[PDB]
Amino acid sequence: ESAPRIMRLVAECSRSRARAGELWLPHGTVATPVFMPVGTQATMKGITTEQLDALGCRICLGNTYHLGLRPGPELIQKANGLHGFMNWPHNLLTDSGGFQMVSLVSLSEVTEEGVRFRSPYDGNETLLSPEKSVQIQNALGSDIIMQLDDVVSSTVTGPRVEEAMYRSIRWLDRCIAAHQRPDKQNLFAIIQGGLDADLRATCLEEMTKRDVPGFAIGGLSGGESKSQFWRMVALSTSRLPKDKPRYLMGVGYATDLVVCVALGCDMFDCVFPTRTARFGSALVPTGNLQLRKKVFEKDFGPIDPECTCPTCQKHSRAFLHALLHSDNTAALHHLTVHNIAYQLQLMSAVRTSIVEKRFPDFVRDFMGAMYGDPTLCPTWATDALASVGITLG
Ligand SMILES: [Br-]
Ligand SMILES: [Cl-]
Ligand SMILES: [Cl-]
Ligand SMILES: [Cl-]
Ligand SMILES: [Cl-]
Ligand SMILES: [Cl-]
Ligand SMILES: [K+]
Ligand SMILES: [Zn+2]
Repeated sequence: ESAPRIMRLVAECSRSRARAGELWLPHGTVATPVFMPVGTQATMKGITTEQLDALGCRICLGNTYHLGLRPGPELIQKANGLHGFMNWPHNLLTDSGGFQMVSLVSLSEVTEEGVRFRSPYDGNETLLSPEKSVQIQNALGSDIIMQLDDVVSSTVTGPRVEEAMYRSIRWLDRCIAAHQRPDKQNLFAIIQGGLDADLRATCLEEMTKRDVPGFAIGGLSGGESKSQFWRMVALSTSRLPKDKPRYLMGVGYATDLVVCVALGCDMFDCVFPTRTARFGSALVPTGNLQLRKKVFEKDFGPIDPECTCPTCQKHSRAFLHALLHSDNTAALHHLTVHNIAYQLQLMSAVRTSIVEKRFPDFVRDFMGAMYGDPTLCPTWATDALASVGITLG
């Protein structure tokens, strides 16, 4: 009487909680752990979906909030849905549109009925209810659709956190009932609770009672402490079902990815690679190369001789160093292609080490290259790794 499972576990680390798996979605199989870039082209500065396809990306994020006349998710009235609008043959994960509404507008109010917004020019009100959030996602046809949740700042403390956690449970059940096409789209729940161990445990116990295809860990991209960050992640994965995906939203730093894979997470997203490129910085196994600095002026090697991305096939560090100072826009595009490929290659290398039963050794190699010697790893990541049985040498 159980719903079909979209995830297949290929290998599990004998020490940590690391998992190598496959997502079987309507638009093809996705290898996990997977970083998911933003396929939405709401930015002049970015990477096209055709280039994401060339990099091997088989699932990306896509949303329509940036379209239309008013803020909030928008219907596109396209025959082929958001896949046709994006020209994307692969998998799409679509947000609810609620986080962007309460975060960017800042004039929105959250009630039990949904997210409300009074127009700036005339005061016309747009209400984003769980019914309306799912009806839009059904029309977009995305492969994975996210629950509309009551998002609170992780730093904000008080009954508001508990209020949002219970409201997210009530909204989750509203999204389930309103969700047509469960044969084509997978609705994920979002675990709330902020930094409170008892609130998240209540949300974990309650939300896992629903038979949604996947579960997401929300409310942790905020500026909390790294100790509270990894503890809430480990708490979540310790009580989420192992036979279903775990989506940790908003984490993109290389060290945060390796640790949270070791904590049992399967899916990630973050605009960190794009923002890193705009500082003239390229992601490497040792951190990031600040290519604007003149040490690369006559450095004609690629960013990374091991990287397979087109930027490292065609352009050198010197060309990018000069391009950052003569055409900053074109250089941002080349670094964006690389930084996104580094994320893809990092996740692919993590998965290979889990399949080959050498994930703990992979983490030591990663920390040594990232921080000099694995013992120089940040204290918070040492605590998180040791809590699942990975010590650094
Ligand atoms: Br399914
Ligand atoms: Cl990205
Ligand atoms: Cl469902
Ligand atoms: Cl210098
Ligand atoms: Cl050159
Ligand atoms: Cl292993
Ligand atoms: K909009
Ligand atoms: Zn590259």
